[PDB]
Amino acid sequence: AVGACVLCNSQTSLRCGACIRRPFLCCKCCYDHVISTSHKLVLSVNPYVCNAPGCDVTDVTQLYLGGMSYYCKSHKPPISFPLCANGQVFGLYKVTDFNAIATCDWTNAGDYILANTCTERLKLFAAETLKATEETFKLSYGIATVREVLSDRELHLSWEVGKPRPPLNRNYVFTGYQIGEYTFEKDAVVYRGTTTYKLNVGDYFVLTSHTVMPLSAPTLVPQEHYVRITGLYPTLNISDEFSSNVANYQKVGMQKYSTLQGPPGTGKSHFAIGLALYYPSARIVYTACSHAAVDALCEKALKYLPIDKCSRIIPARARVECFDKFKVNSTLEQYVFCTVNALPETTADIVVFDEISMATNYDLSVVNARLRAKHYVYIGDPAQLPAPRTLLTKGTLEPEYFNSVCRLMKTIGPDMFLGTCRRCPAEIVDTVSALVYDNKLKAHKDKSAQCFKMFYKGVITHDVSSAINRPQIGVVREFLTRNPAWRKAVFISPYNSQNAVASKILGLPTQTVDSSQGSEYDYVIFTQTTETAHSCNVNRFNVAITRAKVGILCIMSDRDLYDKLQFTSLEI
Ligand SMILES: [Zn+2]
Ligand SMILES: [Zn+2]
Ligand SMILES: [Zn+2]
Repeated sequence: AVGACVLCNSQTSLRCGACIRRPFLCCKCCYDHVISTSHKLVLSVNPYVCNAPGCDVTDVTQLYLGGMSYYCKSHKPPISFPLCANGQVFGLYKVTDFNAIATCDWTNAGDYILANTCTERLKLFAAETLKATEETFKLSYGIATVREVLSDRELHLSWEVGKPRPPLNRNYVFTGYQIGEYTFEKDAVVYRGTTTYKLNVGDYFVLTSHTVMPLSAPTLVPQEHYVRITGLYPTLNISDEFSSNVANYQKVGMQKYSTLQGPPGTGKSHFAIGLALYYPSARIVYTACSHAAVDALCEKALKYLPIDKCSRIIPARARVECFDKFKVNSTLEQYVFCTVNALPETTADIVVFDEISMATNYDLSVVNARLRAKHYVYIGDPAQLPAPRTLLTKGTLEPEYFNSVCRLMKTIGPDMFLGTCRRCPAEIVDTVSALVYDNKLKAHKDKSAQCFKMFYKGVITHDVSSAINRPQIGVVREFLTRNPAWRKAVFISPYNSQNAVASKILGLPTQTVDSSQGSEYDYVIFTQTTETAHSCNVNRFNVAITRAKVGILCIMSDRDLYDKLQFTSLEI
C-alpha cells in the first residue's frame, strides 16, 4: 500500500487499478499514464472513486477532492480540487514506453521488442505483466474429458463445446483431475502421464496455470570490472584439456558477469564444468530453464567433478524423469545443478546459467533474486531457439529481443566466443557459419561427404495447424531402402505431426527441431515439411542441421535455405 513508482521510484500511495499488475505510480507518472491510456482507475489506501451513494464514477479525470473524500463533477462540493490537473494526480509525497507495456495484448513482436529496449524497471514490469497475461489466457480454453481408454499409450477424448481446443503437443502440459500432469500426441491420440495411473474415464484435465510472483531483482545485475580475480582462487595444475579456456575462466573472475556465445558443439558444457576445475574451491550453482539442459550439465560434471560434492535439485512436484546419479536435494553440496523454477534461496561463488537463448527476462530476474553470487556466467547462443512465446502470433521475434543477455550478445557482442565446432561435418559448419555466425565459426571435422540435400515440395496436409508432408516422408523411405546405414538416424522436422507420421512409416526415432536443441546424433534426417516462417526460421534451421556428427539428409521446401545448404544434392 505504501510503495515505490515503477518508473521514477518516487514513493506514493498511488497505484494503477487498470494495470493487470497494479503498479505503484507517482503523481507525475500516474497523470501521464491515465491521460494517455484507457487506464483511469487510480488506487491508494482508498480507491479514487465517487464517494457519493450509488455513483459509478471511477475515472480519475472526472474526479475531485471534497475535503478528505473524492467525488465526481456532479457530486463534488463547492470547495473541491480536480484529482487530475497540473501534470500530477493528487497523492502523498507530491513514460510512452510504460503505457505501451501496460496496455498491450502481447500478440505482436513489437511488444516483446519494447519489453527489452526499455529501462531495467520497465523490463521487470513488462516480464511480470506478460507472464500474468499468459497465465490468465490459459483460463480461456476447453476441458478434455476421457471418453474411452484403448490401451496403455492410447485414448479418446470429449472436448468442451464453445471453448477453443489447445494444440496437442508436449509444449502444453495439462494437469489431470488430482492425478498428476499429463501430455498429448496424435481418432487415436496418445496419453503421457508423468505419474502412472490407470486412465480413468470421466476424469477430466485442465491447463497448468501457476501464480505470477512479483519481480524484485534486475534481469542483469550492474556490471563490475575488477583488476584481479575477485573471491575466486585459481589452480596452476589446470589440465591441458581446459588450457584453451584458462584465459576466459580468468575473464570470469575479473567481471561481475560475463557472456559466452557457443555455437553448436563448440564446448559449452566442457567450458562450464572446466570453470569448476579452474576455481576448485568455488561453490558453483549450475542452472538452466529446462531439466534436459541441467541434465546435460550433470552428465558433463559426472566425468570431471567429484560425485560427492554434486547435488541435482529436484522439485517436490517431480514432473518428468531427470538425472539420477547425484545426491538429490542437498542444497549445500559444492556443485548444485538445478532448473530456474526450483532454485532455492542460496548464495554461490559462481552461478552458471546455460541455454541462455531459452531464458525469458522473468527467468533472468528470478535467478538474480534466488541466488546472490560473486560471479555470474551466461552461456548460450542467440543463433539458437528462444523460449516459446505462446501469446505472440504477429511478427517474428529477433535474437536481440529474446532476453537482456541475448540483447547484449547481439548488440555489443559476447564477452567470450567459442569459435571452433568439434561436432559437425564441415558441410554443416560452413553452412551455419555463413547463415548465423558471420563466418566466425570454424570447422574442426573435415567434410564427412555424408551431408545431402533434396529439393522436394511434396504435399502439405494439416492436423489442426501442425503440418504433415507424406511425400517428403516417402522420399526418406526410398532413401533408407538405398542407404540402410541411415537406419541408425534420428528423424527431425519442425512439426510434431510430421514426426508422428514418420515414426509410424519409417520407424526412426523422432525429435522436433525445438526438442533436439542441445542433443547430438551421428545421423539426422530432416524434412522441412513446409515453407512457413516457422520452418524457414534461421535459428530453427541452424539447430536442425547442427544436430549431426556424421551425416545429414535435408529434404527441403524453401529454395533459399536449400541453395544455402553446402551439401551434395540428390536426385528423384
Ligand atoms: Zn514516477
Ligand atoms: Zn495502467
Ligand atoms: Zn458522483
